[PDB]
Amino acid sequence: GHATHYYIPASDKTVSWGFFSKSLKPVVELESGDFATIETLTHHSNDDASLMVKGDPGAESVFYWDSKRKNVDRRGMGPMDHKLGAGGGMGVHILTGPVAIKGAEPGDVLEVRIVDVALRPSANPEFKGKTFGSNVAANWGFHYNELIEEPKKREVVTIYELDATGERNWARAFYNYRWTPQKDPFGVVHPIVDYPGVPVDHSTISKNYNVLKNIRVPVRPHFGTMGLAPKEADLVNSVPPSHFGGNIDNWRIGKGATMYYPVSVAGGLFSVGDPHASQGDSEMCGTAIECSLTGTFQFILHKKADLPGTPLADLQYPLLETQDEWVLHGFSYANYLAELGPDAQNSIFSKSSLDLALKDAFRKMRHFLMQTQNLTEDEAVSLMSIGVDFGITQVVDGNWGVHAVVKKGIFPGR
Amino acid sequence: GLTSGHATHYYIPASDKTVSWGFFSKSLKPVVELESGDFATIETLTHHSNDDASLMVKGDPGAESVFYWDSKRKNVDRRGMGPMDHKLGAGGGMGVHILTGPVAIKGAEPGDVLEVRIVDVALRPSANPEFKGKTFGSNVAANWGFHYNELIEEPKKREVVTIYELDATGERNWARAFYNYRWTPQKDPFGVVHPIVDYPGVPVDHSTISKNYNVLKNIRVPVRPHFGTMGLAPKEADLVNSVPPSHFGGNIDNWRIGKGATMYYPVSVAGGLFSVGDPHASQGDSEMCGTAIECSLTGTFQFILHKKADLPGTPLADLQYPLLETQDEWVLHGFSYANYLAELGPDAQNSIFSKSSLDLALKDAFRKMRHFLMQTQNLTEDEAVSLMSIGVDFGITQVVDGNWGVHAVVKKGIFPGRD
Ligand SMILES: [Cl-]
Ligand SMILES: [Mg+2]
Ligand SMILES: [Mg+2]
Ligand SMILES: [Mg+2]
Ligand SMILES: [Mg+2]
Repeated sequence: GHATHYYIPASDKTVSWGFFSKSLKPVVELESGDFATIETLTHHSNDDASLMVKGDPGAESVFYWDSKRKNVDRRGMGPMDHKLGAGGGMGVHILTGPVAIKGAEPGDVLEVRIVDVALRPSANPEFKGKTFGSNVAANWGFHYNELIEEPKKREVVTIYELDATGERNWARAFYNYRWTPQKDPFGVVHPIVDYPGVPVDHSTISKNYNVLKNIRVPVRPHFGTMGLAPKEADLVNSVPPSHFGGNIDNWRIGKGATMYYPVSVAGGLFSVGDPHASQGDSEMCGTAIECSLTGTFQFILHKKADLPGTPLADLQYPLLETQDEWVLHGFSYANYLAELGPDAQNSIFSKSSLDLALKDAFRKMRHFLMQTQNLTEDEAVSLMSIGVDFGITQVVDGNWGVHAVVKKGIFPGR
Repeated sequence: GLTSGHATHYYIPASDKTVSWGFFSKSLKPVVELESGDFATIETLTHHSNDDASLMVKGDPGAESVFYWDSKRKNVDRRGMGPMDHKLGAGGGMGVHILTGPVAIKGAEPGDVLEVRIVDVALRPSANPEFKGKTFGSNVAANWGFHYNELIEEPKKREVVTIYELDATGERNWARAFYNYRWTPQKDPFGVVHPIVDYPGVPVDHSTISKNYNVLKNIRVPVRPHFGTMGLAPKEADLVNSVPPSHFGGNIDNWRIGKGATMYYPVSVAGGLFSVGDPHASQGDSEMCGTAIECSLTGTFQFILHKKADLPGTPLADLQYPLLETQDEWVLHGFSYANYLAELGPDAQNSIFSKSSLDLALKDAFRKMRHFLMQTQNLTEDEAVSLMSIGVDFGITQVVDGNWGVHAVVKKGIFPGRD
């Protein structure tokens, strides 16, 4: 007959901007086995509204901001009266959701199969068949303290053109510009990119169109931010990833990937956003090609009682599976909210470390190998030195990330 | 000319006459001097061969020459850059790798770049007649490994030797664990007891250890043969510990530095003074436990000299670090300190082991990729910064050699190339 398949469009009614929250009312509640097509929006759409907002009803509904109203006021987990704007930009990602999963209990694991991904086409009739994205070299980027050309303190927006049909499998830089102070419709001036979704006045910037000429950047569409609401606080900054998932910024989290997240609160409360058209391992400059995407997902609940003796045994972190690999996500702190105590959401940005992240990845790969692949500690330690590759996920989200990749094909299986 | 004739191709066998153990040195006399365009086939030996002498030394004349140690003498006494009278043994184990060389390159001057084409690699076959067609390697989970302070099973402080079996013919393209054992204190022929693996090449007495066979059962580990340590003697000091990689190359431990790879190193001493060793059968990105599958290899190489004056407008422009080229990629090597000898001063060879940082290694990789993009691919700083965020992948090379390593990988095919 009929499988259950929800459609969640991106609008001011279906997203939260810059935070996860266990207390948010779900947009929908589905059952294990059900599907959802979920539209997501890049929070960088107002870097060029003509290309990424205007004419797009969903984007317009989220980004609307004039002197007389702002459709989505809170952006981040901070005070409503924050001087930069409600939420303080303490968290910047537009998160479609939450999605509740019937019967999901703390200690369960949720499987999310990413079965398809499509670029959100531009509504601009001049660019039919194209989608645009934005890469911002930002004040929170790992490069920022290292620039050598004057002015050494600068932020730079680079707009990329993508083929929304997927016929062309590479991105083309369209133009770049240095960020100049932008006064928002409520009168707050932003001399750096300190608050998300501010409409840029294109009469106040100077565009350079000849950029990255004839360089063909491979497309790797993925969702930067995807996960389940954590228990430790009612409002959680969307920027740092953790045990619950979130803003992992692993380019591999896209079509054909299956993610597994530990459930920390009843109903699970899944959200997805921060769509990217492509990204490198490190996300050096602070962002990817930030670009709107629609995904189709299947949700499968795994009960705690059924985890032992499977790859999900005692799973406490975000685990990625493809047809041929497992990819494990280490962070500077495995659960930064718990491990850094009450002040975690402030202190994490002062405590970032790749060395800690690799230690964490070591622990997780040891666990995976010991608890799911029948290896002793000594076996796991040897194998991971010779047959696991560890890479840098991102160094720009406060809780930094290292991933560990192992091929399925080497193992005899259970 | 158009007349046929012989090219110059040296053969350097591994022996006590052709290796130095645990150090680079600009003062070492070259074993061979060759010219740009010339070849050498160079045998290398793993410094872990005495983890099982029956498999990796006995009956192998070259290995026997290097590893010989009786109550009265060692054929290769210095192992490391340290004092000849160090308590552990000559050299102090301050550096552990058996390095075949040095090879001098005629006309190489400080400021030049040496290209080294790795054109072929062969496993060094075991001489053990019971294992014809096989080569053995050793992976040691060691005291200097990133895991060592993190172990959860008792005894929590332990080192573990895992011996692997390889097909020397290359027909089978994967490695099989043979056995493992915990390191127990080993008394060397001079009577010095080594409770941890603190000095290289100690003959393990197999009556003092307990072997576990059939470990990692039915796991097929891919083979990725490479040279862990390869590079040029640096100018900054006279004896230099082989463990930390740097500007001159050395102990990079990038699994990609094998057959079909071309390396480029900045020359800092006249003659270049190239050596190669620390052969590996396979390794993962991080070299987590302290070592790879440490396994003897023979390579064939071509040496091509690039004069300082000819570097501009090429990928080698102002090259100051080890650069790897394959058919489809460039791979740049960042380290906690780009030139740790120059940057850390007189105590460098000690302090590097306390100053290790992946954060710093990534900052260095950032600088190096910025330089490559700006100086070789005609990109502005803003263009480079954007591109490396979206189209360069940064990985962890190793975290066990003091000067820790991050590599940046970019695909050649994305670029329009120089017009
Ligand atoms: Cl002829
Ligand atoms: Mg992100
Ligand atoms: Mg993003
Ligand atoms: Mg090495
Ligand atoms: Mg080695």
